[PDB]
Amino acid sequence: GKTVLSCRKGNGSVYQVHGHKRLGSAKLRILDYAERHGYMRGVVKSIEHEAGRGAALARVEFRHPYKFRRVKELMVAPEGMFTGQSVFCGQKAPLAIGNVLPLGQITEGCIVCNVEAKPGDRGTLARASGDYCIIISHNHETGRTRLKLPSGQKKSVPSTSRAMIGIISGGGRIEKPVLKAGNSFYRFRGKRNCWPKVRGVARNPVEHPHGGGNHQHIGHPSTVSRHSPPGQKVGLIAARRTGRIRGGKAVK
RNA sequence: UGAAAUGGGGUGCCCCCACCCGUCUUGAAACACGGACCAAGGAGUCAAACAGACGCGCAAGGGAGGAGAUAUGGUUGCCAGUACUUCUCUCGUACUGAAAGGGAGAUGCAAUAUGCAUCUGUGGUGUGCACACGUCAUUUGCCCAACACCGACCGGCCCUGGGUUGCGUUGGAGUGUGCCUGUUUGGACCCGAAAGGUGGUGAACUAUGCCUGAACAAGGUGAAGCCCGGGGAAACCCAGGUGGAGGCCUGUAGCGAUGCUGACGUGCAAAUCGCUCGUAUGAUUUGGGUAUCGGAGCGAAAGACUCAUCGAACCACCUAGUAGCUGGUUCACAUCGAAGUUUCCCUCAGGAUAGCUGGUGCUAGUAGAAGUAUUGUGCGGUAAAGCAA
RNA sequence: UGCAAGGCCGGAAAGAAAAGAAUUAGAGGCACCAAGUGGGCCUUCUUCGGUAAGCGGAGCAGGCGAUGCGGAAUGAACCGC
RNA sequence: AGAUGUGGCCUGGAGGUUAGGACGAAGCUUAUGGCGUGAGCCUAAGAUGGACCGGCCUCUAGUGCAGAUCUUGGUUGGCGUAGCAAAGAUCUAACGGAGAUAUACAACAUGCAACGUUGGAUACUGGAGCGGGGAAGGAUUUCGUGCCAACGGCACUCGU
RNA sequence: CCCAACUGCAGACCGUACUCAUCACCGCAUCAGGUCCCCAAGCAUAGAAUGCUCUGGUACAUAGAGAAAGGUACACUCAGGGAAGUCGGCAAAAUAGAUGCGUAAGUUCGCAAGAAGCAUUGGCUCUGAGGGCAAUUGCCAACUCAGAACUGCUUACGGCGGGGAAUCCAACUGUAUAAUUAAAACAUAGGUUUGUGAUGCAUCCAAGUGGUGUAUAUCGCAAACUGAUUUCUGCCCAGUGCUCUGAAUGUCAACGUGACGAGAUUCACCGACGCGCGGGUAAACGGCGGGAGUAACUAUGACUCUCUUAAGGUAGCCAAAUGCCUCGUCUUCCAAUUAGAGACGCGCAUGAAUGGAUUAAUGAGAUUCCCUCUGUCCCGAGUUACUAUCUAGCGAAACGACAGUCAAGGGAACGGACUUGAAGGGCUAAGCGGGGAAAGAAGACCCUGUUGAGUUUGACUCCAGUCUGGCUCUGUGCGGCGACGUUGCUUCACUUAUCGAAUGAAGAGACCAAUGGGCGUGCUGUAAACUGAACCAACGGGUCCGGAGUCUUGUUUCGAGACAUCUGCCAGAUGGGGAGUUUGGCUGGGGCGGCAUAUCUGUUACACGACAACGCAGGUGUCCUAAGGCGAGCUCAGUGGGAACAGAAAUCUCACGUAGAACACAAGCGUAAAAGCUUGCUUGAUUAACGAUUUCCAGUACGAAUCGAGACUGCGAAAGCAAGGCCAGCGAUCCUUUGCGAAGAAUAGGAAAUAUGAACAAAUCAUACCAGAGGUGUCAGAAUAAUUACCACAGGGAUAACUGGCUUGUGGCGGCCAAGCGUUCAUAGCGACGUCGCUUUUUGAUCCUUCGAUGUCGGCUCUUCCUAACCUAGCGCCGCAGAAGACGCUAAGGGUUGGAUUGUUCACCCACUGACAGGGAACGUGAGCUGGGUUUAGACCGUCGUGAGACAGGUUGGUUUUACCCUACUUAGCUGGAAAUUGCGAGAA
RNA sequence: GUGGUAAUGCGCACUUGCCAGGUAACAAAUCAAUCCUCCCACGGUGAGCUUUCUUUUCACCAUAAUCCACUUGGGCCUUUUUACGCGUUGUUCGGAGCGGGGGCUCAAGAUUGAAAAAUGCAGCUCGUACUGUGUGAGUUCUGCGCAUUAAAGCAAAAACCUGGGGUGU
Repeated sequence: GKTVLSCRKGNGSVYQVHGHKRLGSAKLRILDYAERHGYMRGVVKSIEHEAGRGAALARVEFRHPYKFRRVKELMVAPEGMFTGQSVFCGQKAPLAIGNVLPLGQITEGCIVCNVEAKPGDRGTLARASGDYCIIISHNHETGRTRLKLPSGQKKSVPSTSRAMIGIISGGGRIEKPVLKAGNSFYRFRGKRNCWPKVRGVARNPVEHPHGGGNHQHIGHPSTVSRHSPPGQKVGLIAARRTGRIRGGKAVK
């Protein structure tokens, strides 16, 4: 029959990021010679809001290390980062909220956000509003640093990786009930075409494996194998557990 | 020499007779289906393989095909024909075995794991045109064709002289062509599907996202914050204003489309109209641009929608798709004239097969005659009877 | 020289008497090619299932189907033909 | 149902043969008869036609129609019938125009209805307009003169 | 050369009309549909509502005459009653603006709410209050509100809510089947679960250093389920899924390795994910029991026992949209209640995110009562515009074999035509909807077809995707385990292949020097932060070199690294995500059942043979080295007399014993010194040269059988008997597979040696010829699961669902006889056991007509007919005193009701009445209506199914088209005519 | 280049060598409200009505671009110090400088002139000359944004502009 809707999102026709009103990507400053052997000092020129992001971004204005010009970097602001602040980024940079240190220089148990999982990555992780890592221990022989992240899993990043001290801006967002279909409207408007979402048992059998009839019901177990082909994987994909978690929630 | 007369023709009438055609059908005048009129079109063809009738040539031989050669090395043409030709090719004269291989006459003598001689001859027997010599239709002779019973001989396989086996022989009958009928495949007598396949065109209708513009009369209710006063030991609690919140209410435009099961229902209209009704600051309505489409698109999900087409669009093609199914199938007269049963089939609306039927016949016109008697001789367990067997 | 068989050669042959003691619009026999049909239905008599049926299923035959014509006012099949 | 026969009827053509025709060929029409059981043939008449064509033997095929919800063209009864009923509606005078005031012992009883423009009357739209300007789409519909064949489902003298 | 104010010259290209719509565009057209933007007057009024009007623009939509019925309406009214109408208050009426007072239960405290309800309102003449400005005083604008006196109402434009008591469902706004469904369905907020740290999860993609979520980073992204709040979410991990291990040693492919052999071939071992084993998981798919006894009357069973499961439905809830029985039972509502509400619960078949229970507000959702109101109704009547009607102009289509009056008969069983009768003069205008089994559309229902299509899965057959193994990519060094110096594997340290990332490839490494080659580590600045500036060298040294270290066995840098998510091929597992196709037949329609599909005995079967049914009564797929073969001896079932225990029944004995026994089995037939029984010896149950024949039949095959000829035999003295057990017990082509063709000889292929691999020859291998086996049971022999209510096509009345026809079991109605009832007395009135009929208002049975179509329940309306008579008329009879009534006769002229509940027909109750009789007319009556029911597409529940989906269960919503033709009928005109038009053919109530 | 304590005023140069920032650039509701429309007031010209009434009813009364020289609202400076005071219809503000005096600047106007009456309109005269020329209801231009609910925070770039630095030196 017809192709499932989870497969049609894979074309990217209507379902792409909207992202027009967005300001561009948010990254840490480039890793330079100064970044590695010293620190570069900028100043926070503003704090604003991407459409479709829950955090709060920052235009931080460094001076160009080489030519005569002034470069503006856009990074995800920590919690108490205020306009006019001076942000230090580099190896010599002191340990303070918003400064960016190489993650091997930071104490033992510090709170860290916006980590880069690869030394030059300009940060990929702990970037979502309110989220932070916890760096655990530095391994001085192998040159690694172990840290938990937000999902509870504990990873090991090469300690030349950089990091930004302090939790991410937004906080909450989630703790507040939406209350109406209406507030969910511009919710995703800045994000994607995710919504509203018809559940599978309602739609006809061509379109979905759940597409049954007399009584809305799946008719066959909803847990699906890992090796199931696209258009078949639907519902709970290789579930180890199912139903209420009564005690436990081991990190997934 | 104008007429008379018989026949044919026309129109009306009387007595009488008389259901509407084609069709499927056990059964049609049917309340079974096609059917207003006419003109002009309109359906067993062409090709190939095989066969049997019938016409023709030739005959243990027949016949080419392709090409060549000249009259023609000519002629606008009549000539793309006719005339001519061979070694070959091919169907035959011989068949048999899985194959290696083998491979056919008669008579006499005669029995020799290849016997020997002769060569004017049906291998023998029964039945059998014509002919011949007789006889009162028929005796004998030879018997042609042909039917039947046998033997011999060739090939296979055999038992131990015998069994059998071939689409074998036993003084050849083929071959070429015409024509007809019947199989067969091809569009295949003509018209007819729901479908299937390759390749293109569509988001002007409509689904959804995005860029950038536009729009929402008049009222009702009266959230936060703010201002004044009152109460209280405190904490806080009461009252009057202001303020103008909401996928809030009434109500235009707008966007919709509930009820009349109203009008209309060969319309104003291939979905419209009238009053009534839903919502009308929001998940709102809307213009232009732009993005995602065919086993795919998009979907607040109804199999919705994708240009009057959607449980798989549109266009051209494969495609005159296949149909055991429905419909049609155009001149006359004459001689004849059925079947719905048997057996087998994924067979039961169909076929093949025997039967019924026609055509061509062959054969010495009473033969091997009979849906019937009589005589003789066999067979039998129904009707009746019996339960005192 | 009995019996089996294939013959040969002779014999006779109301060509089948008499007894009711046959009859025939009795040319026998063989062959090739091929069509249509393979839904039937009705009736005397026999007949099975059914309460029965203008029901269902057979037997021996005759009809309609395919065929009118005369008759039973009318009727596929009855009666006569 | 089916099989076959015919010195058996018709049709377009090819090989032959024998004829016809401007003194009238094919075609066409007829209460035109004659012949054949029949398909059909043949003659007569045309106050039809205007140039081709018949018989007979043989060959040949895109060769014979009443029926397919057959194809195409035409016609036809139904029938001067259904109907031409949303958006209120027109009236009068003078002038235009072929469209009249149209007559073999007065005028009505014997030329009906309808058209345009101007003036007057009455009425509708009722500023979310049968008001004035643009996009999409159309592309000469705009404008003046002439004009009424067809076209504006009635009518025009008016008109896109 | 720049700047400033002037001046001089030049200023190109394309569109430009008109239209933007009741005529300029799209809708076949000048079509009541659709189509973006701008400007927008006066008065009433809250006003862009609605009504009228000045500017602008129009009089174009075919008209005229005009009182028929019937209609349509953006038109009204109605005495008395007031929902009795009806499926149902459908439609209409009703309510109504503003101001003041007033306002319930319930509640998420927001509402409910305009709840409900009461009252005021005009006109006129006055009065008060509400301000600005200028220097207490002076001058002025624009409106609103309140109060009073007088006076009036015919309650009087437009516009503008009826309201209340409850149940079911969804929380709400929203979306949603363009053109039959607007809902309870979808969405939603809220809840939960699953995958996932980027070399990732989901996933597009034929393919790439390809693409999407991702401009992202667990408060994220992806995939499901549930559907606000409140209150809760119980038990089951056996099954099917998903998943996790290792202590998972079984099994599975290729490669890899080794061995016999001349070799192909062959064999052994090694060999992953998966499967198996072992766990986990239900807000994964789902599931959640029976029987008996027992308490001081009875009834119930807290309580015992018992069977049994993975667990035995917990909290709740209910004849509810889920309850068959069922119109459940009780209470309430009403005169009356198949409806509604509240209860009850052994619940056919309620139940917990397949969500349970509640739930204020909300609803073009479903239902029931109440007030108000009414032409819905009793019961209809009058008026209006536009029609129809007549006219002027214009002018179609549907349809059409031919046609058109009936009754009865038969017929294809429901005629316009035929048969026998009764009507019938012709032509016409408006109506009407009985008929033309009227018109539309090659029945959509049903069956059939060796036709499909959409979906589903545990079908058959495969394909992508995902995973897994091997080789490869693929390098270097010291080693460790193995194997027979080499090689398999492998730890670790490396870096150039390769992979991941970043950067404008922007500063690597070294100098600090070895296992190399021929102090510190590139270093002005900061140490919580709280917005300044920095460029195009100053300068030093001899135009160069510094300032600004030099060097390069060389990567742009970082991470990983010979690994895998790298590359390619080979190999397996998974795999409805996707493809192709299939999903027997017969059949008193199909389905379910059966087997009448291949078959054997008796019967039907009609004294040869043959003969049907889903006719009757039974069998077959096997069993037997003896139950086969043979010779010999014997006699069986049973009965009777007699014999220790010992009897009805043990064993012995005698007599009788026509088979009454037996023979593997169904049945039939046959058999007595046997064909039975006992016993002996045995393998005729082998081979049998291609013999013939029967049975079925086409005179084909198969199966089975009969008669033979040959070989070697068995038993018997012998004659003879035996090639299985008589007769049912079974199998094509192709393919696979086994047996026979031993050795030896032949001077040559013969009488006698099996042939082939085709240029020869050997040994393998393969094949051939002959006879057997592996099997098709649908048995003359395909390889095969579902659903369609989203459905399609070709046809069928060869075949179901209506009517009609035959039949009448069944239903209904009646007769005959007379056992008995009736205290008595068969028959006043009844009438058993029997028995004979009728009717066609029941249901069957059949399948004759109709499938290129006869509109398929009930009510309303309307007419007519029948009589088996309820009332009405007349009468007989009685267990008839009267009154009331029973039974019967003639008789169908007349009459036969108002309601509650139900879609109902049927049924029940209320009420009236002289009575509330039973029926027919295509189960009369849909171009007459209505559309509640059934019978579609949407949707919910229960039960069933893994699933799509089903249900003759429940529920809500779901288009009702055409008449102008012919006849009929109802009225309305014209007009001939007696030889019924002519003949002159002549008849006087 | 140059004045003012200052907000900033006045008209030798070049700067797209380079850099930095602005304009372009987007935003509810309430209140006030521009052009303009309507209505009223004043009264000039013609017309309508007239039996009666109506100092009456109707129409018109206009000034384009361009360029010159008091009011309202905001930002700000100096001065005197304020901790209760200023202010809106309105949810405010101040020692990080309220209020008062005096000033600077910006936005929207008003006013007087250039254009410009030579035009337009109406009336009238014998195809001409003359005559005439509001504290009201609407109104989105504007005040007005770091500006709306917001798990919604509301495009970008040419082109221009000023400055930094420099050139002139």
